[PDB]
Amino acid sequence: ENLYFQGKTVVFVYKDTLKSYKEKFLLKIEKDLKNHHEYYTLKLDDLSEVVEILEENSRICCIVLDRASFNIEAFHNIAHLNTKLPIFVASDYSQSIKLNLRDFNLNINFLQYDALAGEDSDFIHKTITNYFNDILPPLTYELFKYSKSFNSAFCTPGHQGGYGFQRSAVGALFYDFYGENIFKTDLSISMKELGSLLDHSEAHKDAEEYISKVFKSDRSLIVTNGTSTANKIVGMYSVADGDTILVDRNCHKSVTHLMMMVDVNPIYLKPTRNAYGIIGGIPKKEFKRETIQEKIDNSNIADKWPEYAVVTNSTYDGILYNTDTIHRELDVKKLHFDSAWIPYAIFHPIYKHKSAMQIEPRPEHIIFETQSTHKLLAAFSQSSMLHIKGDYNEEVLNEAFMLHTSTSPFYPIVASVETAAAMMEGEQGYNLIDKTINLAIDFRRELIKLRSEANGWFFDVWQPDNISNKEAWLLRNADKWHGFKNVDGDFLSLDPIKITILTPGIKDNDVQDWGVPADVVAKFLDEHDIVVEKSGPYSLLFIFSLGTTKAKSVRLISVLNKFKQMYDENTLVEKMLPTLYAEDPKFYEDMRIQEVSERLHQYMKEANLPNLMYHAFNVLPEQQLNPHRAFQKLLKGKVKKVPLAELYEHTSAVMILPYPPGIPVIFPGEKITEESKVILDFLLMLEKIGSMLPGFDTDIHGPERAKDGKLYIKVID
Amino acid sequence: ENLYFQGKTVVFVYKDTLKSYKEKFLLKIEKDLKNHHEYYTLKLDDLSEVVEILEENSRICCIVLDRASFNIEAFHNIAHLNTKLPIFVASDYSQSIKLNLRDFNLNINFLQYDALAGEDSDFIHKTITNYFNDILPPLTYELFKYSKSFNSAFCTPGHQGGYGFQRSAVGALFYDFYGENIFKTDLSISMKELGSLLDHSEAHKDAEEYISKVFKSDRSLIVTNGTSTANKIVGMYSVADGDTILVDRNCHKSVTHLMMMVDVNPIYLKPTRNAYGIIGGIPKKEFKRETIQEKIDNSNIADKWPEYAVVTNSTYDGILYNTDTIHRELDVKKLHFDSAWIPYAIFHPIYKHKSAMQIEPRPEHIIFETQSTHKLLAAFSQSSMLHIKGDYNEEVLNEAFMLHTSTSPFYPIVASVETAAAMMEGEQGYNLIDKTINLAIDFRRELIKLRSEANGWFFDVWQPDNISNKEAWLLRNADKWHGFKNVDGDFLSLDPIKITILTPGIKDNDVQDWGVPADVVAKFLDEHDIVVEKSGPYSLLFIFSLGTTKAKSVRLISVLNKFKQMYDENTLVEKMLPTLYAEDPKFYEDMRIQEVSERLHQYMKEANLPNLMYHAFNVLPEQQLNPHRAFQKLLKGKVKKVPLAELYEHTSAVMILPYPPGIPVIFPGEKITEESKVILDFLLMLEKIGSMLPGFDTDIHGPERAKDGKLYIKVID
Amino acid sequence: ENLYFQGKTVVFVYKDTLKSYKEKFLLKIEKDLKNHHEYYTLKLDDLSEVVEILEENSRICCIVLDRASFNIEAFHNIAHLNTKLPIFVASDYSQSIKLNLRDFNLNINFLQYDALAGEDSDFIHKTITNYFNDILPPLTYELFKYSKSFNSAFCTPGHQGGYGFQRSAVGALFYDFYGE
Repeated sequence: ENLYFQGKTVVFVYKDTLKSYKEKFLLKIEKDLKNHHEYYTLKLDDLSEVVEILEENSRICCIVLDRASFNIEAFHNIAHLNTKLPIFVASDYSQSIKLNLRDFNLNINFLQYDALAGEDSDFIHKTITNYFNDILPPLTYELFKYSKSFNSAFCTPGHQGGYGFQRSAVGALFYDFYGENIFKTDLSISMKELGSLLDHSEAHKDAEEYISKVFKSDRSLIVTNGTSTANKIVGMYSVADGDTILVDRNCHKSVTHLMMMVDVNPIYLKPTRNAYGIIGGIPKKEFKRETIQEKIDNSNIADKWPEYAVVTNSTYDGILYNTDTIHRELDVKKLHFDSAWIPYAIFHPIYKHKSAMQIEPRPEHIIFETQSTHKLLAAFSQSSMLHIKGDYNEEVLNEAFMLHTSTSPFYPIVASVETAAAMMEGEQGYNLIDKTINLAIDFRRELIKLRSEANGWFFDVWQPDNISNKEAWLLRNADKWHGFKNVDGDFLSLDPIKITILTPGIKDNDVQDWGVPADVVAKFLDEHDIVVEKSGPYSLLFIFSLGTTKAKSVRLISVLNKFKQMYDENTLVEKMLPTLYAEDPKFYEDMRIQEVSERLHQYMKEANLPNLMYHAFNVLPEQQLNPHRAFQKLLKGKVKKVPLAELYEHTSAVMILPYPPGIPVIFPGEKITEESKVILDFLLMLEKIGSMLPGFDTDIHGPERAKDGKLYIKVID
Repeated sequence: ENLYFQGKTVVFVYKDTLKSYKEKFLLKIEKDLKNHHEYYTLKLDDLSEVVEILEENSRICCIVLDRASFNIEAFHNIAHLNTKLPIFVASDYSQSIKLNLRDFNLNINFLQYDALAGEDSDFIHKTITNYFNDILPPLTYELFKYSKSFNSAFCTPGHQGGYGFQRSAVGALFYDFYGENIFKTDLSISMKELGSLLDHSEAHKDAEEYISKVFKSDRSLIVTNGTSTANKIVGMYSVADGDTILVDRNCHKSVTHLMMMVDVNPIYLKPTRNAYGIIGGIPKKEFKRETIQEKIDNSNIADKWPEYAVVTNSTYDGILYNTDTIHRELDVKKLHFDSAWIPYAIFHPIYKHKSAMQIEPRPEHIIFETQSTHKLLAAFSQSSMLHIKGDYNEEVLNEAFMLHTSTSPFYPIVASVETAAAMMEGEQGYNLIDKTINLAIDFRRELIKLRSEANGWFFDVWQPDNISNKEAWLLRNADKWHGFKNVDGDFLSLDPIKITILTPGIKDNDVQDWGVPADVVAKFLDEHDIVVEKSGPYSLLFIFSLGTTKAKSVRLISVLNKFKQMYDENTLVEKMLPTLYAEDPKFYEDMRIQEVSERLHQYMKEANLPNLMYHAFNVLPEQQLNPHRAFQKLLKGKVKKVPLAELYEHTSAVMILPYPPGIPVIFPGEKITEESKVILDFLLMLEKIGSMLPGFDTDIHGPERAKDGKLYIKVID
Repeated sequence: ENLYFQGKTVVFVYKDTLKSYKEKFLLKIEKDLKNHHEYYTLKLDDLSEVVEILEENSRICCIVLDRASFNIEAFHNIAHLNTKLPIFVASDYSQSIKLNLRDFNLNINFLQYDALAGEDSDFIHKTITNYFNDILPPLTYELFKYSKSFNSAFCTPGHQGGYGFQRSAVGALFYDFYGE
């Protein structure tokens, strides 16, 4: 009923050179399907074409085939693509079934050639509208259905289903741009038929339970203000001010944000990295009981054994921890994986024992997985899931949920995250991830195959050498490709779908004589309309998601080796990078691409930046004061602003966040000493290097550029 | 360029009986406007019709009139409706201008009757597409423009502009339902052309500054997780754990939520109310220096004079404080109005000195106004503004902003709140509020005019007797209509647009012999598809917003006196309230509406509920422990669960929230004693009364209904 | 849903010599009602004609009238003929209600002259299909609904929903005569 695809197509596939009366039959119900309830139609010669189309277009919503075109193979493939898809086999009184389908569960019905044709046309339409109703998840379906009502409300939201946008001109332009339905599904608790999110009521409860069942979770919660909010919910549930928490040193901005409002003391788990500035794994040693007890003794406050653990898995650049090996070693009852970058983890075999929800909670221990559903699944931004496992307290976590969830949640986002769960439900999800995985691996192999053919220099991939078999490849001490120190046997895996491209300039995780900085590649990808996830000094991160077709990757390939063409060409910066040229044409007057690149590479070789960034994040500065209490001193006022140089031997009042590499260097309350001088040297270097060449800049969040230009940091008391 | 209204109409208005060659001229450019760039057209007889249409339809985007139809009046009225609206006056070489337009600034150009007609059609199209570009606010326009690009991205969000929803069927149904553009404008910071929200960069800054200028604010911040989040931002900026805060006792759920994670002690400002359970104003006395200093001495913890003040203005039911009179009396430097229910306040004269932003911050004192833009303007849910005033610290509030704002904000919501500012910009906003105000007053006057004619009983309005003049009427001690105690001269105003309907049953703010409970009216409004904002035991709240047409109010009128018709009819509960009847037809077998209603009224008269609710919220229970520390005890575990009866003499661990009236009764950490026995009596009464009649229920958030049904509350230690 | 009169007619009655933009409004939703879900339309000059027609034809299933043509008498008579019959009054931002209707229980909704016309056309269609569902008695409605299912039965009666009449010629003539 009025809820269906945009391009509703029904695929007629009967073998060409049918009988005359069977052709008239299938065409009568084709016209009938068109002229009643506005369908679209394809005609094909065999079912093999349909399975091709289904892997690209999913707005086909029925298959009616003459029995001649019946194919055992296609039905096996259609089975593994869409079990609910309506199928119709038209046959006369002559032929019985193929036995393969006894077991196979498709939505097959059988028509007989006869007088009644428009009857079948109505029969087909019904089983289609059933298919359309029976594919939305509960709350989404409920929400969508409500939209079609006409309610005449005197309540919130104030736009009251769109009527408020119509009164003004700019309102009308906004309304038309975004579409009727987004406003008609913008409801509040004042429309009681859906219940509440914070209450987990009629519709919402059904949605929350659905998601939990889908992700193999004991209990799941939907969050409409990003994983940043989900992380804080977990914390304020697990942690009361006073006890100690175990923190991944390479954690999200939001982890610190949580620490900053509860009087809690962290010990950080020292992770590895390479000269590229790629986040590595926390070695197993750090998780051991003895390492924890010792680090507690050495911390300043350090109440006792941590009640709370937060480890980011996977890393931004796609390294995966074995979650089984971690839980075996971590005797912390509230341990929380920040799995923002792997909501798909639980749906593919290659991630066996690499997602939180895969482990059985140890007796009276609680597991938390926070996932950013929008980050790598199909959902609206700000939409996130909170999966928990084991014995838990609804009475108190509901309050922790209420602490951060708004009282007027935006229902389309609620629907969107539930719908993303329904996308992953069943072997539907497996194929969805399998595609993006196979595509990524193809891009990896296709790029090194180009490196072989390539003359002179060429790009490279941050991956093992042998990637023949399709797995999340395991890092090994032996191989120097990852550039990490002391990695354990069978602990770290590489996520195939996260492709890090490497530009010449890093030999043995240190500086290089000749190179080509990544910044001059990123800009060239930007000139040719390509958006990169992250750009290192010599690396480049592309994330192949379920929204990445092979065509996109061919575009990426073609522009990439074109950059080499135009760089070996040594074309003018004007003709090659017009945006960079336009920033200062006086400076780039007759400059060519090689001059610009080599001058940037020279200044990094002169600054000795790679191993500076190495030793900067490989030391951990003396923690003087609780991040919470450091922020509190900002409020209370006891803090003074002194230049970056004078940060030495003082206690930082705010977080410092340099780009590159886009990683917290120091948290609020920590202090730099002789031991941790490395980080301040790296910072002061970023200043000089960030100025020199126009168009290539540096940023450090936390300090303040004054009138005089000098950058002061606020230090405590 | 490809950004325009849906029904782009251009109004031709030339006086009937034109000249033959002038007729053909205007028609040649009408056809040209239709067949090129797909315009729609109206023809009218005089400009007076146009001003009528413009006040109902704002997708007319040009007016081309023959000079005969020129009207001095209409052009003054069109001026006060849309100055940017393109106007075209076609005239021959015969007539000079009317002088009125010297002052008036319309978008008038002048055409001359001649050969070149299609030229003018192109000239008209340009000045229209200029109008379409020049009405969106900066970030919204920038966001909308980006949608039209084709970027081939390998970044977040994972749906990558919608391409991820296409791979699956349920994805496609979700994608089609909501529309292409909502996904193409779902961006991240990874597309650097817009900058960041938390950074307040190129596009965002322009939007943030625009809003601040629009609402007459020193500095404004946009919030994408509701005012609930905005409130917490304000708090964690203004408050460090240890000092005391001044709280409106009738505050939002979110105010407490803020208190629960900062170690802060509140003193509550006792507000008034009536038997109906309508939230009243805090009397001026409570704000005085002596009342504050005294209540501090009397509190348990009470560090010192509060650094932070939070008062909710307006009330849920539309009572307004004089913000000037408050700031004069409250020597608290960080004072924060929770103006969720009045984002429109600053745009209409009747709210003079009733909004925060209207007062000059006292030297070194900071003012905060948090507004729920979605609550009573045209914006998406979760969208809220944070307006501040005076000397402030960006370096620290940026951290407070970052503490609660997600790292991946949903850009359409960002755009939506900025667009809502642009809707209010200029006298555009004045007329928008003036309409909803005049409509409200009309509904009020027409309803009491119906009460006069009405036979026997009828509804009433919670308003003064004399409402002849169009003002925010001021409450007076003398008049018994508001039922409040000790109201000050010129302190409390009634917001016209918030209509509270009253059903018989409350005589002199106490019980009544005969009545008709509001619940049996709400259900009847629900049966007839009408959504109420809030329902009291004998009241009903309709909020007339800018999304409320007169047709809605006539629908509301017609169903209302129909309820009286069917109640005086004494129709069967089956035929009158089928949903209620269906819940238990065994019980309502042959019951009529009067029996059901009178039995409910009798049980409230027997329970003595109205004055029970009165004395419940008019006492304030002994605060035993900080709300923060009470919640912390849940985490730490020191808490036991005992039934509601046994809450007496114990310290509550969680907030209790009864419906009715939908107001916090006790906060975490407070304790009931003999003095505050009233509230627990009211609670235990709500149990008995909530059971008895089927379909009419009661709810109390905070306790827990067990297996046996009995409701335990968790009490501390 | 697919259960309705044969001649589904919707009576537009707006006073001749309407305003130009109000004429286009009611006609835009008249065409919209025709071309989507196949309605039939009458145009009349006053409501007095409608009460005449209702006492002869009961396949009119909605009345959408401009507020000019509002009539106190006809609404009292329509009340005593069909309380459930959908009524729609289109009016601009100018006029409040006549008090007679306070007591009278019709199926009146109110439209406002504005941009959104096809929206109202969808709003009208919904309140009509509600009227069509809400007039059959329980068992009749249940029986009628079942007919629209496709069940593939192996039970009694032996004709199994008509399929048995199709196999023979005389069967087909009997089936066609009496109807699916």
